[PDB]
Amino acid sequence: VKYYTLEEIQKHNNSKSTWLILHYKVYDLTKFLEEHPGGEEVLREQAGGDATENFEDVGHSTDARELLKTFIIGELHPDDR
Ligand code: HEM
Ligand SMILES: [Cu+2]
Repeated sequence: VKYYTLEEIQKHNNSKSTWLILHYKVYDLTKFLEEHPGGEEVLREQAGGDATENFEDVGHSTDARELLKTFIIGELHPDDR
């Protein structure tokens, strides 16, 4: 496992680097921003933070969750969970 602090994840909130936390897992979605069927805006608003509630609320297919696995870079540090 690779752990990332909330302090570190929060720096990745822009077009050069966008990270997202979903259910304690950290994803680098920089290359996915323009490819997202739900638009760049919803991802840009949540960039550098936890979006678990937002992701589950709209509903996402198993296909969306399998695609999500390809962007995983680590997990949120246990002290920030
Ligand atoms: C901030 C987090 C996210 C929000 C709020 C969000 C929101 C949405 C919305 C509104 C749609 C439109 C379909 C609908 O009306 O239900 C959608 C579709 C989709 N999203 Fe996201 N999404 C998020 C993150 C992601 C991520 C991280 C991925 C994958 C890497 C992803 C992949 C998709 C795909 C593939 C679809 C097409 C419909 C489906 O397969 O379920 N989304 N998203
Ligand atoms: Cu989960």
